Amino acid sequence: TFLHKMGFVVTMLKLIQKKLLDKTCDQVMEFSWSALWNITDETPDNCEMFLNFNGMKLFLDCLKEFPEKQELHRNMLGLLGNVAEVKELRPQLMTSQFISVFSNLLESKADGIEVSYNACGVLSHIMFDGPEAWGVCEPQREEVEERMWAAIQSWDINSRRNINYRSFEPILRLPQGISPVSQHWATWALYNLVSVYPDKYCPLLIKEGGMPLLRDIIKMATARQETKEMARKVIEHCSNFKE
Amino acid sequence: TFLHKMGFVVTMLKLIQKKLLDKTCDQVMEFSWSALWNITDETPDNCEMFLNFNGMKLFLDCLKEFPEKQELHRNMLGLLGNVAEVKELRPQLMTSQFISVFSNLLADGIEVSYNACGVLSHIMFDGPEAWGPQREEVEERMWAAIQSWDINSRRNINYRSFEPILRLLQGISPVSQHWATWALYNLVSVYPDKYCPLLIKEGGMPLLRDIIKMATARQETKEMARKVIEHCSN
Repeated sequence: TFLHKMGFVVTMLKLIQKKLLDKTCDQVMEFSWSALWNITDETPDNCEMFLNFNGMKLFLDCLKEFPEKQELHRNMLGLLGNVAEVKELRPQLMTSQFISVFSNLLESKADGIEVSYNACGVLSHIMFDGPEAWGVCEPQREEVEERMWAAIQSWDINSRRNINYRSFEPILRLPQGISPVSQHWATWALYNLVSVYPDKYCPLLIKEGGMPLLRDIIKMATARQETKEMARKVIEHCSNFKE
Repeated sequence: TFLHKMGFVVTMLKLIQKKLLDKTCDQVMEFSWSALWNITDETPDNCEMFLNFNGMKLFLDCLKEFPEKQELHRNMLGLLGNVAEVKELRPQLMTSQFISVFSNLLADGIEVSYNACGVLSHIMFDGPEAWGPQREEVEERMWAAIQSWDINSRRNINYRSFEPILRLLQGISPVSQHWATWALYNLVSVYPDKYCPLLIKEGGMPLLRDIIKMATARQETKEMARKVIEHCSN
């Protein structure tokens, strides 16, 4: 049982604003950000109100006053990944300042890979909408497309993680041909998470039908071959799990 | 995606204590309890740390010190429902004062006493031996609660899976079955588009058929089960 009402995000952002004007990144502020992160999971209404209650400004301002608060950035970027998974709200993330900050966080060594992983997930969900939808001119899409490839092979594929998935469907919709690097990030996420937490994620992956889509990714000629390697690798880890 | 680590639980009972000692139930405290409620969903470890961080004591003290901040009671009883779904931890809720306040609270719609009836149905699933008020005294009071509630009342509750109430659909306590079936029927009578997919999902229809063919089952529970199945087909 649970409950997420929209007043809750508002109160969390008010407390965050206060602890920002107190220049205090205390446990309670990382806590407010983690609470927004949890509350937004697969619930578009709360991402919408986070956007409407000056959420991006508080994000950037806590980036600015606490440049080396690793777990804060982790929580903020998990929240923003959740926000990026609602595509009709993704237009509000298509400004050169938002995309600049996202791409500049592809190299954050904060909490391992979490900040870079979440920034790259946000940008992958932003790329799934197609090449038409970035009417920003700078930064440029192929510039941080390449930067995303660099981030994805930066990460150790046996890295332990500070993240949890209740469903893989948001990643399993990134089965298309419009953006290969989104697709590659999806395959990487699956590979890492069942390589390091098999007992946890190969049941979830089989359950939601990830194997037919990974097989289809190996069976499409348009698919870039390193994604096909990583998909064959996820398939083999999950098949060894079932066996 | 999400992540709630167990340390977060600590912070809320930390913060609650402050504004329990100043007796100020501001929006942030009703949130503190709502956050504990959310962190407890299908996560036994964080209910463990709520219990081990004298959670029951602040439950009692926030019950009495803020007697009619309904949504505070809402959140607290939802939290306690989440902790009651864990079999390991139900022994710590069997003191006669804990059961006292639970059945005695058998509110913003049904929420408080719906949650009281969920906690008590989950403890009764464990059998008459594991009940060391008296058990069929609170059996009549739980039947009474289920016959109070409007079955098409609007709610402020959320279920991501029906699995906790689908394992109470069993013969050790027929009132488990009655409360679970009532829950399913209210929410699929009223929020079908969200919850009848959830019920098909985990294979509820064969179990409801089995409830219609169960000798231990009371005939109004088979009543509601058969009406649930046909609503699900509708």
